[PDB]
Amino acid sequence: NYQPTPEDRFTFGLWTVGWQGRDPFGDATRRALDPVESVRRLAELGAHGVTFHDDDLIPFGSSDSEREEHVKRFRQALDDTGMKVPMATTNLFTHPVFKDGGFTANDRDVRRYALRKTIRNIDLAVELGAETYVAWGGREGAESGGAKDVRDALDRMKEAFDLLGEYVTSQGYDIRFAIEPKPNEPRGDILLPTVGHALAFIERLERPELYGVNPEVGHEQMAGLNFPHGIAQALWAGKLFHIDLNGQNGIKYDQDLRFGAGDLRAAFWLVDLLESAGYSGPRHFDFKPPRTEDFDGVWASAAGCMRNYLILKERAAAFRADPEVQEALRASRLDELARPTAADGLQALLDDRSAFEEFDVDAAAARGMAFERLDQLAMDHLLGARG
Amino acid sequence: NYQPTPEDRFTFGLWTVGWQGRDPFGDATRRALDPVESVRRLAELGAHGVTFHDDDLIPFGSSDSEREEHVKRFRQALDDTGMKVPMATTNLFTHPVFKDGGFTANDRDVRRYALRKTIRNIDLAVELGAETYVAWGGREGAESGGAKDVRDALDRMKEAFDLLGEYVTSQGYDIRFAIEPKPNEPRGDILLPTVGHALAFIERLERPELYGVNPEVGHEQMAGLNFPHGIAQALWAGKLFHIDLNGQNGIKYDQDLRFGAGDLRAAFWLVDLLESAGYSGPRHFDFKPPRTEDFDGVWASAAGCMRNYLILKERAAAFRADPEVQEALRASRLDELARPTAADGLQALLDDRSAFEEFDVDAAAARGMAFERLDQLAMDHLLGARG
Amino acid sequence: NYQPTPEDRFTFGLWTVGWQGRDPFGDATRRALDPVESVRRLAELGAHGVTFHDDDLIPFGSSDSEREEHVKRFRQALDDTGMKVPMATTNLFTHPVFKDGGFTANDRDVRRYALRKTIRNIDLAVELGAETYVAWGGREGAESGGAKDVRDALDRMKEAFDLLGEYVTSQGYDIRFAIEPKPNEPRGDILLPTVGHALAFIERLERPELYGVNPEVGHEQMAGLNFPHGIAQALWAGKLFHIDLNGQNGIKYDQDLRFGAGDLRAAFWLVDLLESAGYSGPRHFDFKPPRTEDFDGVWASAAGCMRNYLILKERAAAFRADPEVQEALRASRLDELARPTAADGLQALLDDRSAFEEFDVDAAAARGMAFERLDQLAMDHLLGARG
Amino acid sequence: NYQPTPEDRFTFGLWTVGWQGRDPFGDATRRALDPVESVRRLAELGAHGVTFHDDDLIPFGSSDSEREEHVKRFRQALDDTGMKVPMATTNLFTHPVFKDGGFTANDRDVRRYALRKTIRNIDLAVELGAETYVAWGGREGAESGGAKDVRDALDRMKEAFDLLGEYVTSQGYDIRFAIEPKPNEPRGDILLPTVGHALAFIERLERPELYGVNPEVGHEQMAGLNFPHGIAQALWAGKLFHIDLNGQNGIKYDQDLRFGAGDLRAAFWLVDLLESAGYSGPRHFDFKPPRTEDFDGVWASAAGCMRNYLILKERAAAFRADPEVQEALRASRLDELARPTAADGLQALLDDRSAFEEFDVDAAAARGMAFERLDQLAMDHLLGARG
Ligand SMILES: [Mg+2]
Ligand SMILES: [Mg+2]
Ligand SMILES: [Mg+2]
Ligand SMILES: [Mg+2]
Ligand SMILES: [Mn+2]
Ligand SMILES: [Mn+2]
Ligand SMILES: [Mn+2]
Ligand SMILES: [Mn+2]
Repeated sequence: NYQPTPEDRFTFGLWTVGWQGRDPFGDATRRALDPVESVRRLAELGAHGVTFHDDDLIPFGSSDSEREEHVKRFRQALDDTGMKVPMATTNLFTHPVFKDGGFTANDRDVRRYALRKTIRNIDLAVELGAETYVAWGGREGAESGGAKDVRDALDRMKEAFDLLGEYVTSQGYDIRFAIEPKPNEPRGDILLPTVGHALAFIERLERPELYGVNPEVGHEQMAGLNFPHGIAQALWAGKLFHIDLNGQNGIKYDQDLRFGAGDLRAAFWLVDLLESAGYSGPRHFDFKPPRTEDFDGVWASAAGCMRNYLILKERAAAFRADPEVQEALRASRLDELARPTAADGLQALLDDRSAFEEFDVDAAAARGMAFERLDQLAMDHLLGARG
Repeated sequence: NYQPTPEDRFTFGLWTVGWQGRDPFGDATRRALDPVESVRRLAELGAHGVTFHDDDLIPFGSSDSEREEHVKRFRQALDDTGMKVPMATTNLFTHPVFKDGGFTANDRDVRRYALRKTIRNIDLAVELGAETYVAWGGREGAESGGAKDVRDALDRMKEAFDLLGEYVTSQGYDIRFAIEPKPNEPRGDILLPTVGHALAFIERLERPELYGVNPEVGHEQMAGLNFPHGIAQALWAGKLFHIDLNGQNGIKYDQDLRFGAGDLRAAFWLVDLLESAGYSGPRHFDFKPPRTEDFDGVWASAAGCMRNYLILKERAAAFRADPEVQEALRASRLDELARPTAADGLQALLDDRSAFEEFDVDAAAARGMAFERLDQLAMDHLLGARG
Repeated sequence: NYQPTPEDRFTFGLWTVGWQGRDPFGDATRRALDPVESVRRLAELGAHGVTFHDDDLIPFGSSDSEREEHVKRFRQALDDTGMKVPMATTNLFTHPVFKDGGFTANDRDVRRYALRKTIRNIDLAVELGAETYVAWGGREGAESGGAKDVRDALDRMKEAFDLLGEYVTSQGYDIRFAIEPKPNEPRGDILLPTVGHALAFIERLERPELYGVNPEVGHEQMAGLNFPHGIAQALWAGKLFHIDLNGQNGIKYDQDLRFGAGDLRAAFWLVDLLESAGYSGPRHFDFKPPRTEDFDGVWASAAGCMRNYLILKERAAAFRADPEVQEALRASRLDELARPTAADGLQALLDDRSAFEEFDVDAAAARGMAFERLDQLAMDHLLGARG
Repeated sequence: NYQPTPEDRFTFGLWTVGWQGRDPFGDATRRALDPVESVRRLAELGAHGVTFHDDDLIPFGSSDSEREEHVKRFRQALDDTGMKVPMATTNLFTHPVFKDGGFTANDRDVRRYALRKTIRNIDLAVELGAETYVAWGGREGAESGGAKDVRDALDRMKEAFDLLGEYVTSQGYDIRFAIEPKPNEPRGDILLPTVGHALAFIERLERPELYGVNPEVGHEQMAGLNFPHGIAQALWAGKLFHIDLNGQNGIKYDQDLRFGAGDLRAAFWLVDLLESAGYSGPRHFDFKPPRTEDFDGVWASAAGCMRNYLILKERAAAFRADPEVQEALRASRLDELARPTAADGLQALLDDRSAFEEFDVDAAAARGMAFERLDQLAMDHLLGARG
């Protein structure tokens, strides 16, 4: 029951099941995994592919010979399993050199280094077949108001992304970029804090068509925002290139719980939206098995991630197909929301006495929207109290 | 000391000092104010101008006869005091007909009425000399996930704003639009919930140059966001058409405290940015004198808005003029942040061995950023523990 | 399926289904209900009883003759339906006289008036058979730091509750008090903001055994706190006299959604706790049908409140009875949490080399807690993906 | 200007200026500090004393031989500088053995070890002259609902603290305990999450007079609570045994900024309360110099903690001494709040017709509270826009 298959396109970062459990207040509770181990075990669970930071795969400061050895083992594991690498990213946050940022560090030499580190991993990503390159600017921001002129920092952020777009275009690489927003942590405030800010920023890049967003469930919820709404605006703008799935319990530190945990009803509405929009990208889990767990718990957590997606997919499909939900959607006038307000145009609207001079505002006010019946039908379907 | 003059461009909504004190749990504590008396009292306190919703000035339902008398009185009061009207807006949220929204109501006849109500007041705003027309879509949104398909709602929101742009251009009006974001309240989630979401949406309008943002301090802080950072991004994009100043204590109901209250250091950094950037628009206060106050308390709170801006302006100017602060900014490499990362171009960066192959990452990592010393100088200046 | 019966002890305030839809930004969307109407319609839906503020039932400023008439109609409705009145409360928040509080208003004459208004409604509550008297201090607090000396206000709050306890004891009334915490709204901060603060305060009253708490789901969640955890501490202290059930989407304005909405997994764990602890009080819904709804939506929302409790009760019972959940609870050592740490006493512990000198800290660290398997079993049961 | 002296009783944890900068996403940016060098550098800056976790002073695993050398060195450094040790505490959160808690671990052998580790350090704290022993149960809590039965966990927490009280009383030690609350991080939810929850729990201990709270500014603000109000309730209950001063920007990860940063007006009102109440305990800073800083930045940030306290103390004293402020407090009836509501007793209140039957509710409602004028005087004093 609810068995994932590679066709469900479930992917996992090496750093997810690989998280050793170090948090701001405690040491690691688990040994490091070999990336070859993670590839083989995820394949056995039904995953479609894996993702990585350069530093997950290639120890920082590896010689070129050592780099080749690390990639070759990972290679062979992918070939043996049929696992894909649909996305890759750069670690510009762990090493102390990035303590004030990568692309927006105040020091210019750090900013040049960050671009060279990124470009080097784009080459590797393309070699392994990645279609999407993710950027999470986790150190781009500030704790204090004077440390960062945000207009200058946005200039520097635009400069970095324009240069990366020039690089892939000149190389002829078939790869697109996705910006992963986060409002805060580890910096007091992070630049481009939400999906909305990242979408706005993309429109000022030199080749906007190369860039989209990689929203993460828990990050939008860390600002108290509605994640399905934000995904809808990304889809509306044609910019949902990738998605990070996990769980989060409201406004606090970034929990990265397994998908389904945290806000369960938001997860239901998210899956409803992704499936009915026909989103065809990877369903990527950016999550951390809690550090209370041993390795059996790590694999149980990863499996629960895909199981919960599949359960919610079934309930949302059953919800949309229910004849009673049907009628309720017509009763709440969802079909009328999808029709133009004024396809007759401005002059016709201005000359329409039914729209103002003769509009019965009190009769219109008295109409119930019947949203509560509709929502309890959705609740019933989520809980399996009807089919 | 710290006396406002109309050269300071402080403006106030009629609905601010006129708020009668009704909240979700209580009845009014103050009598309604005659719009003409508010104009005179604000002029006596040093204000530059006033703003209004249609329904603040003209009682809803007013005959075309009565409407004319109300405007004539108001225009006369303006002439007598001088007072400007730099901005106006539409009430699309109080009347029960708007309970599911104005521009994005599921019912099409409500959406057409909302547009007709807005266009009528655009004509009046232009007659009164308003340069900016604000839209706060307070009822656009949802309490439950199935009640609103957000892609269709954004289509309807775009349709509405495109029609408004066609109206003002066809009339030859020289007025611009400013979208006021808010994340929630009175709806469970409001569409376009932050500055970033509104900036992204503007780029998909037919004539984006006609539209900018009217951010409010307390609204971005209701999502835990850094209001000065969001202002900087609006300035960077060329879209800060107007601003709403008030105070808010973190993530809760929308408090609308007088400016200075709430988050005092964020207020300091906001004023630093506005004055440093040379923002020349109105300094508008969207605030509510607490309902504990009588009418003397109303005017004290309004005066406090302007006084707090003026104190912060002084401290931020002293901060930026301080030779010691200028040296601390250089020590933190803020001047290097204003440096192009790679004005030499992609190929030159790729060939620069000092940016990667020969970069001493450990020496760069050892550099302190000196941010804490800079921030304590900023604290000393704000508190007047130096000059 | 999932039909409520009076035996489920579901109760509703008159002000819940009676809410006319006025919010901080909009007028009422629904007409007032006659309390007789609400009693009869709730009985038909399967409710056990109703609750009321004095001002819900008796128009403020009613003469004693008018008061008698209003109670008699309500009376007869209760007799006709078999509906009980298990709890009553005082409105000390709506009238402008309470704008700085009731029990902790700065003005002493308001504080005396608030006590007299309260005592008068205790008499009526006892006459109608109420066992619990609730106090929600919604106006007790401040917007600014100097307006309220909190030590003096707590003295005044203790004084008020001590006098009420004296009154009921002298009268011989069989009634207990329950304090309903809320962190904020309509005041910027409210005194006794959480369950924990109210429990602490009760221990300083003259007769603590007379007082307990009435926690509300959405209020604890407005502080980002775990509601099941807070209920567990109230049960642990023997102080859970009453409970308010509803839904809330994280940290924002008080939504009062129907129970089940908001945080669905917290609702599951709350019902699990209440049922397995054998809580035998009323399951009271303090909720507001959204103002988008007509009266059909009002009754659908109220019905959904009880339906969702009954669904979650079934899933939590099935969860606890599942032999596989059994074994998983033993695997996570929940049974070991229930055993004393040191029933051998302090000296035996100090002399136990296995507890320190010879404790294998690394072997103990390596034990997985198996919490993720346990939690996915709970998820499966909630979603009906097993039985 | 604003120079600290040891008479100001500023203290610092070894782990504060010694924080190496490791966070969940990054490695250390600073080398470890020798405890002796921290003691000397803090003494040079004007500090009164230092505090420590067992594992800050003695490396975990140290032989009984090595342990003695470490304390001898530290004691000598204390003697040389003078420096006090007013408080000590146990690290029950870093080692992986504590991944499910110390006192409330599900595994009983871990709970016994946690107690033995604590008792060993209580002996050392007493040898060094500590008067307060702090417990922050950072790992007590849960990520998921089924992992912890909270009633059993509170039984185990009470058992632990009762054993500690029996130990110190049996030894004749003159040390008291202070529970440090935190709502979340590193656990999804932490038990006893706020000041109020901890105060309530203390009343159920065997010897409650031995236990109080050690509240931290940023921890109560992580739940959106008003830290000065929570301090007032602790003072009211006689339980403020110690305090942790730092800064926090609202509801997010625990920032531990230097005192003054974060919420500046809350800092002002806290200092006003502490000094007005005559709190004579340590002014302790639980802060982390941001990891952007080198060692010069570490000491600048530490100096900034003490400087900001001293500036606020000056402004709060000027505020309270101002005859104009004293008149504004009378105008807002703060002196009436200090009035018994009904010192004449229950019967007299019931017979007082002026308190109900003849109370003019409309006249009382018309009284303004003059809070905004009072609050602007407080703003002027904080900013030094008057003296
Ligand atoms: Mg992510
Ligand atoms: Mg506004
Ligand atoms: Mg309630
Ligand atoms: Mg602390
Ligand atoms: Mn995350
Ligand atoms: Mn607002
Ligand atoms: Mn509520
Ligand atoms: Mn902290």
